[PDB]
Amino acid sequence: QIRYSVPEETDKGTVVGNISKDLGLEPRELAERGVRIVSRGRSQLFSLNPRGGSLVTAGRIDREELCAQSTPCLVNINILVEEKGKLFGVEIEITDINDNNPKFHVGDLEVKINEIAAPGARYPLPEAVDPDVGINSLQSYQLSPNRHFSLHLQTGDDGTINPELVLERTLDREEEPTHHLVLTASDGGEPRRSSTALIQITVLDTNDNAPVFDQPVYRVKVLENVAPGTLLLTVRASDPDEGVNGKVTYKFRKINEKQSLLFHLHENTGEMTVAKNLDYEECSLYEMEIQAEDVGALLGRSKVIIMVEDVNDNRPEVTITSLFNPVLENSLPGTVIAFLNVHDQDSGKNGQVVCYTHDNLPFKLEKSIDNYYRLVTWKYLDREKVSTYNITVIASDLGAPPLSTETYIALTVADT
Ligand SMILES: *[C@@H]1O[C@H](CO[C@@H]2O[C@@H](C)[C@@H](O)[C@@H](O)[C@@H]2O)[C@@H](O[C@@H]2O[C@H](CO)[C@@H](O[C@@H]3O[C@H](CO)[C@@H](O)[C@H](O)[C@@H]3O)[C@H](O)[C@H]2NC(C)=O)[C@H](O)[C@H]1NC(C)=O
Ligand SMILES: *[C@@H]1O[C@H](CO)[C@@H](O[C@@H]2O[C@H](CO)[C@@H](O)[C@H](O)[C@H]2NC(C)=O)[C@H](O)[C@H]1NC(C)=O
Ligand SMILES: *[C@H]1O[C@H](CO)[C@@H](O)[C@H](O)[C@@H]1O
Ligand SMILES: *[C@H]1O[C@H](CO)[C@@H](O)[C@H](O)[C@@H]1O
Ligand SMILES: [Ca+2]
Ligand SMILES: [Ca+2]
Ligand SMILES: [Ca+2]
Ligand SMILES: [Ca+2]
Ligand SMILES: [Ca+2]
Ligand SMILES: [Ca+2]
Ligand SMILES: [Ca+2]
Ligand SMILES: [Ca+2]
Ligand SMILES: [Ca+2]
Repeated sequence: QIRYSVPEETDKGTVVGNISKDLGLEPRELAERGVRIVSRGRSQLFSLNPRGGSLVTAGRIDREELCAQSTPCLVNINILVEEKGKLFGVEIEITDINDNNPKFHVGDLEVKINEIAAPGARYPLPEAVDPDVGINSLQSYQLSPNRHFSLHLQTGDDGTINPELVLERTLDREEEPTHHLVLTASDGGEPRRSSTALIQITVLDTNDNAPVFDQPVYRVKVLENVAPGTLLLTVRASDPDEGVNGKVTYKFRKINEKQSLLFHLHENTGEMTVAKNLDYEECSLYEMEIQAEDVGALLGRSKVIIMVEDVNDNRPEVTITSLFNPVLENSLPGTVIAFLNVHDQDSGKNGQVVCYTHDNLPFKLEKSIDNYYRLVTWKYLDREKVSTYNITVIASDLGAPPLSTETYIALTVADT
């Protein structure tokens, strides 16, 4: 029936209550009558101060350990006055003080959310506990800011609270594979204590990105006399998908195209090289289509264009299409004696032909229609001074290194 109050975690020997006044006696009388305390468990932590004539604490008083989460912390002791033969009941309340932070059971948690996870899905979060009760228990859950997540305080009927992370915006690990959040838990008493909990969010990969070539069309020029195996090109295709979902193989699209037989595209490195010799005079252009795939068979498509260059390799060929061999000695300057056809299978300046004959001879070569030539006469001839002629005609293309074919025209001069 003697109520008192005391703060916990207080020093030893702190005043609990003026017992001698509420007993109607002096301190020396308390030390004289032999008034003691009845031997019970909790009463071990209290003691009687005669000089102070009061009630002092003789041990550590932790409410969090003593009464746990009960709403009032009460300790009842019985005081026995022997000479008066009377007994008194003392009820002592212990107040709560915020010396315990909200302690998370787990310091960190990994939440594996898929890349293709739809918004609205919620995942459980680590809970906190505060041995401090009342307003000194947990009161505020503060989640670190993030554009993709929110904090929901779902309350099961039994559980007082249950924090959970809510996915409100879609994710893509191709931009960020892992997130890091700070889950602060604070109790609403002064001084304000708190404790955090780091939450890593691992975004698992989904093969949602297909291989994409750097350029849609690849153009490359090449000489026709390149040795087989020469590195013509090296194609690159990017796949941001993780690991095995990013390993890309390149291959030709067509099924055993002749161009695919002529060339080799390496599967792993994508290096396009020559396999067999290729002549400009057969095909000057090669249009092929290549593709790149990850393991998910996601298709990227591109087109490689190969242009050949006509380096000189074919010499001209002279075809004497006409020859008026019995030449008249009295022929006027300007009469034709032989028509020639010249043809260089090469192209450009490598296919342009020029013809040459000796200077001392009275016969010149003149150009004509459709790369023809005519062997014209411009000076009169002494029949005996020149009876037989073995003319050397040299056809040569204008592409270095020049190629030359020589044809010999046999003729004889006759008179009348
Ligand atoms: C007009 O002249 C050409 C060649 O031009 C002249 O003769 C050469 C020998 C050189 O001195 C040149 O600088 C010169 O301007 C005559 O062509 C020649 O034809 C003969 C046979 O028709 C070739 O003989 C060859 O001999 C070898 C080895 O014996 C054989 O394997 C061959 O099968 C072939 O028989 C000779 O090589 C060839 N000249 C050249 C340079 O190739 C051409 O006959 C002549 N015209 C007339 C009407 O006489
Ligand atoms: C318990 O309470 C009594 C009464 O309130 C206290 O007695 C007072 O002591 C002070 C000491 O300076 C005096 O000035 C007052 O005149 C006293 N009042 C009365 C009514 O006696 C006493 O000191 C307190 N403590 C103990 C151990 O008895
Ligand atoms: C948790 O938050 C409180 C503020 O409410 C801080 O004072 C404390 O140090 C902890 O960071
Ligand atoms: C929240 O963050 C702090 C660092 O500021 C940690 O020390 C704590 O354990 C919790 O993870
Ligand atoms: Ca305490
Ligand atoms: Ca406390
Ligand atoms: Ca607390
Ligand atoms: Ca993606
Ligand atoms: Ca992905
Ligand atoms: Ca991929
Ligand atoms: Ca050629
Ligand atoms: Ca050529
Ligand atoms: Ca040529």
